[PDB]
Amino acid sequence: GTSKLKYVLQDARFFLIKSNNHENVSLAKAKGVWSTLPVNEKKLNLAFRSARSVILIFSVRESGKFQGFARLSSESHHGGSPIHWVLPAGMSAKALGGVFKIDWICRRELPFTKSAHLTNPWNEHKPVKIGRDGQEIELECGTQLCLLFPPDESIDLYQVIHKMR
Ligand SMILES: CNc1ncnc2c1ncn2[C@@H]1O[C@H](CO)[C@@H](O)[C@H]1O
Repeated sequence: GTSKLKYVLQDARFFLIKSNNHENVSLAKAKGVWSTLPVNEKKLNLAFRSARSVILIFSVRESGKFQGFARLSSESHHGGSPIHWVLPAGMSAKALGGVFKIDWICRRELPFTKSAHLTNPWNEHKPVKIGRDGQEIELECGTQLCLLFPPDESIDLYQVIHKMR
């Protein structure tokens, strides 16, 4: 069903993540971690303290799809297992040095063709697929986008809920 999912998303904040490659999203799905550039890292840390849930919605560039969504379980932390990210041209490992822990809510894909009716007020009412890495998605648009994803029957939101309050 969708009731625990709606509960997790209630009063959540949503951010679009644009990965330049599939490799890093696969790593994030396997290891439960994400890193972003310093400008976005600061925004996510602020959001983590402000809301009951912060949701990252992932899209690999040129894939025409979202690859899933996850909830931040921590602020960014440096000084751990150095993650073997595939680095785009012009990006350091120190730039991706902040590592957020994430709990996946849905690891299934959603094609952009299925979200064409959703626009994001925080990005000039452009279709929600459009946005730079880190673009915040307004609550109602983000909730509806997350609810469009196919259910992921492999995930039990019980332990995710157990970390909220
Ligand atoms: C692990 N983290 C990441 N992996 C791959 N691409 C990323 C990324 N974080 C940001 N990017 C993208 O890299 C671009 C800059 O080269 C940004 O505009 C994002 O779209």
